[PDB]
Amino acid sequence: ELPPRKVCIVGAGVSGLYIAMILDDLKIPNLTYDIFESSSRTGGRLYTHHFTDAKHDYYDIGAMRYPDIPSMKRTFNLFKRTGMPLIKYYLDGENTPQLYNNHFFAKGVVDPYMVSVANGGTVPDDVVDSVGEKLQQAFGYYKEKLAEDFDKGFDELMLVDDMTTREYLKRGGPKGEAPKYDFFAIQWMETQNTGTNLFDQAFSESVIASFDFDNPTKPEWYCIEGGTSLLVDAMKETLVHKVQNNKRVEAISIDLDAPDDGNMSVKIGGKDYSGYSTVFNTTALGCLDRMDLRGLNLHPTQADAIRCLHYANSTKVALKFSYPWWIKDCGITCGGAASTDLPLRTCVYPSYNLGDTGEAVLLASYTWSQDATRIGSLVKDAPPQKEDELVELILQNLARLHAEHMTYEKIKEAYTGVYHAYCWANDPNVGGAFALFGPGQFSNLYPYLMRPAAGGKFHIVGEASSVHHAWIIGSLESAYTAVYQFLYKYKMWDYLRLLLERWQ
Amino acid sequence: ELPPRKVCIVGAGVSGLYIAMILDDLKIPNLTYDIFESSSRTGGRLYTHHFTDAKHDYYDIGAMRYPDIPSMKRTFNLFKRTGMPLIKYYLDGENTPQLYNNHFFAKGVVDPYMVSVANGGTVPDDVVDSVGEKLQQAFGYYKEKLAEDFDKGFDELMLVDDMTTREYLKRGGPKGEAPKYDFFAIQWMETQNTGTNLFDQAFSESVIASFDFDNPTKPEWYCIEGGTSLLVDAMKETLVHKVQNNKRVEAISIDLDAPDDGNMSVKIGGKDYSGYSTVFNTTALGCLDRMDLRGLNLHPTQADAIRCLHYANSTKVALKFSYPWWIKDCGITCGGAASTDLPLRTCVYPSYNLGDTGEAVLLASYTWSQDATRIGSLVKDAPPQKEDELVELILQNLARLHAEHMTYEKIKEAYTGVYHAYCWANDPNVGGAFALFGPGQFSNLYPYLMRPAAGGKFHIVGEASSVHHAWIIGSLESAYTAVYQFLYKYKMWDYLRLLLERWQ
Ligand SMILES: Cc1cc2nc3c(=O)[nH]c(=O)nc-3n(C[C@H](O)[C@H](O)[C@H](O)COP(=O)(O)OP(=O)(O)OC[C@H]3O[C@@H](n4cnc5c(N)ncnc54)[C@H](O)[C@@H]3O)c2cc1C
Ligand SMILES: Cc1cc2nc3c(=O)[nH]c(=O)nc-3n(C[C@H](O)[C@H](O)[C@H](O)COP(=O)(O)OP(=O)(O)OC[C@H]3O[C@@H](n4cnc5c(N)ncnc54)[C@H](O)[C@@H]3O)c2cc1C
Repeated sequence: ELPPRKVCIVGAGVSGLYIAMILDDLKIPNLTYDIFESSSRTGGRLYTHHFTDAKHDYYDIGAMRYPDIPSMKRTFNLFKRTGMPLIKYYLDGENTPQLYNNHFFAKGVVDPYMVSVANGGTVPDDVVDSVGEKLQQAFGYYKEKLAEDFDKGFDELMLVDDMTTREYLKRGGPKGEAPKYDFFAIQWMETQNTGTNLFDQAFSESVIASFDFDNPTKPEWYCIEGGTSLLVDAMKETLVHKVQNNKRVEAISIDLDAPDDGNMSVKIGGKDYSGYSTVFNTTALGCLDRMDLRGLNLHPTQADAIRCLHYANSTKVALKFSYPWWIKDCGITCGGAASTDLPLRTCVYPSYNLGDTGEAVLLASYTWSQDATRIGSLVKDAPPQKEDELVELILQNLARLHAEHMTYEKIKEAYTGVYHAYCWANDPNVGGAFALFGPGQFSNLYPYLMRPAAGGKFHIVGEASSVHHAWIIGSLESAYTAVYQFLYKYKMWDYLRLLLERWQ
Repeated sequence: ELPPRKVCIVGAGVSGLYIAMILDDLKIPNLTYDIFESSSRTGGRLYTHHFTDAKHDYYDIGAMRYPDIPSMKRTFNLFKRTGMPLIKYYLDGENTPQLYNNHFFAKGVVDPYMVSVANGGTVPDDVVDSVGEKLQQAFGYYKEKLAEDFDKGFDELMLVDDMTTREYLKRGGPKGEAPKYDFFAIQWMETQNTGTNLFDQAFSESVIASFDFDNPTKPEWYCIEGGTSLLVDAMKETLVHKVQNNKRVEAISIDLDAPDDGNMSVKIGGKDYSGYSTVFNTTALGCLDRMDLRGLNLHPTQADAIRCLHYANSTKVALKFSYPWWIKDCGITCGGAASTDLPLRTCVYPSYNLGDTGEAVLLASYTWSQDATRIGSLVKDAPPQKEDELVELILQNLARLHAEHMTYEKIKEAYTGVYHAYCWANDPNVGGAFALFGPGQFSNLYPYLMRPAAGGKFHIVGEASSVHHAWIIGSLESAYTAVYQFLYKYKMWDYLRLLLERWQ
């Protein structure tokens, strides 16, 4: 009795696969879909790089770690539904070094990095050792509201969304009744908390990032043993209609003079694909902006949101060593991460090879923003044919960062000559790592990004289309909400009730 | 009687070549220098790409245009000293289209782009047509102070340097007595004035940019016939000591226990080069941050400036056509530029091929910031080889932007299949296009960047080391100031007096 209908899913990241997974589970009679993926690869920002097929010879280029907090239960539900082999992830480990101003951190010492005014620096003495307390004071009220109810705490956070993190810290909040900090105190707080320049983005983003990385529930963290791409594999195998790779959508349109439900079309390589009742676009917004969307007649501020919503860059560099020297020689036995102001910024010790004593991968450099753009400028699609500036830079920084136990020569001799790096802003299928909004964008541009378009038949889906940026959870919520709206638009009340019964 | 001395110049851009030109002209007895260039190319961000040896078959990847205003007289003096063939450059031309929200601009039309509140958009009615007036009111006081005396106007501008452009517009200046604007008005001003997200950088940078591109003196603009690289060529030939290419410095140091003047050294590819009495680093700050600078004992805030001073990205795309269809079919006969919210953002019509009737180059895309990062994600150093997504995107955008007189088919027909593109953040020898400081950086971090180091023997030189970012003038001022300090440091009063006499 339900008429035949076809929907189009643009992009086969976790968002589009989740839409397909929900539709497949609902089994709506005479409903079909097409998934078009621009890349020859499926998975998007779920991307494990395997150095061999040996058990632990990999690293995750995209998503890799997941906190067990209530706001991410849909992600863990997806893990359980697919049989993902989860293991513990150590956000903090043992003996992980911290190196700033060429000094190592030491507990119970005043200004161990020698950056305070008292030791010839410009960081105020009352700030240099108290970045944790002072940011917890700036973020904590909003963080606990988000712990009660995320949507409600987000709505209250939006009342100060016009401010950057720096502007909030400089002026003492929205009416000056919080502590006010000078430039260098804010500069030190950013250096100790996030990537270079990121306090010049939205205050609300810094709050939510601290909520996810420093949650008040003090959560357990998890990784997928074997790499996150195992999740992509599992979602691929269940698909009723398989992904069509090497199909880049360059135009999306609706024919408003046609009476049928299936009056939407996409253009791929100059050829029309029509007959769609709804199009789900799941790409990053930069890819969407490059399409010809005139046939959708989008609201001008919705088009503005696609162009202007800010993305942060990110770069990862992973090196293979003949043995885990950080474990055996430095005593770094349970993961964690080493932070520094040296160019590599963050060195992540894998949680998934703690028992291995042979070949081991180190995530030697993990950067955001300008740090990632600078490292990324050394990352090529065809690495040079000993002469690699990036390798040499990483080995030198690793030696300085682990100087308490290692030499440059010992680290260099342990290096096998095999490495991989990836800069997400250089990926043509994303154009960045993830949404990280500027001041006022969440409260002003974001609502127009989600506004109904094409008479409720076009949906902009993905991590940037949610309140949970740079996490899998944002992709899943966005995709679920868009399926809701699709079922609502066509008054499929039986299956809408089933969607809420099964997937809410 | 002057003892033998040797100085090191790191980098052979216009900064490094200007230091050598000044030293060559002073002819200081027994003074020599080394200039090391990491690239196999000399010139840095002076970089003309030649599509053949044909006369006008080129475009400038880096610097290309020069306003004849008093604060850039040193640049124009370098042009005359080197006999550069200057021709007029047309910043504004005739019949250049402007395309926003799929509508073309027309003077005297109220809200031609249909973005105002009255027409379904969110841009306030009183802002939509008066962006130039309202930005002139926000920038104008400081622009005229900069026109009287640049350094005095700069010093006064620094008293509001804590604010971003957006923040100045939102709060009505530093005490709320200027007009206050809501998010969408500021958003439209940014869209009409500069690159995506740049109003979230320093207010002082938006003032200085307006001062240079929209100077109160209404100046003549110039370009170098044959491309800017002719300047690099002329500076190279006069060199007493030739540039040593493929010499990447990775460490700079001074041995303070040594009594000699020549107690500084640099490391290149693991090898030591010593004997230097002064080291001029002229690299972009990202390249400086990658070096091992411990042997210099830099002030911690100076190191912070090196790492955190913000750079903007920039991407250029140039296409060759079999005839200048923008001249012949669209009436765009006098250079100028076309602006749009489409991904190409800005289409620059060359001023050096206005009389040609055959093959002609178009600078089809010129972008900054996130616009440039997005276009740059399609720019590969090994071009794809008809499958080129970037080419097709440019052709489609060019057709929509020139739809009043051209079709996609005719533009594609005229395209020869020869194009070149460049994204400066992907260049390992820069890591960006140019300094574009964030809020508070000019007044807080920049003074420590210029602070005396290694007892007055180490200098950080280049466009980022000046009050004139993204211009050749900043590079020359910075190099001149560094030569001054070198002569002062060694008490060479005769030659310091000669520097003032010849080079001020
Ligand atoms: C460096 C990094 C680390 C991360 N770490 C974590 C982590 O630890 N934990 C976590 O939970 N999350 C993490 N994330 C976030 C997570 O990876 C993403 O939020 C999620 O994978 C986004 O999926 P998506 O489907 O929304 O978008 P995408 O993964 O980008 O999928 C969109 C797809 O559309 C395709 N496409 C693009 N253009 C077109 C076109 N024109 N036509 C057709 N298809 C097109 C793309 O190729 C892509 O496959 C990380 C992200 C990054 C960048
Ligand atoms: C897209 C763009 C457009 C521009 N347009 C204009 C314009 O119209 N007008 C204008 O006046 N200005 C313009 N500029 C600015 C102008 O190009 C620059 O200000 C100037 O060229 C910079 O000169 P520099 O010597 O300070 O730096 P650079 O040109 O960067 O010189 C530094 C040199 O150091 C080298 N180097 C780097 N690392 C090392 C190392 N470790 N060891 C040794 N050498 C190293 C680099 O290869 C480079 O040659 C533009 C800039 C850009 C990016």
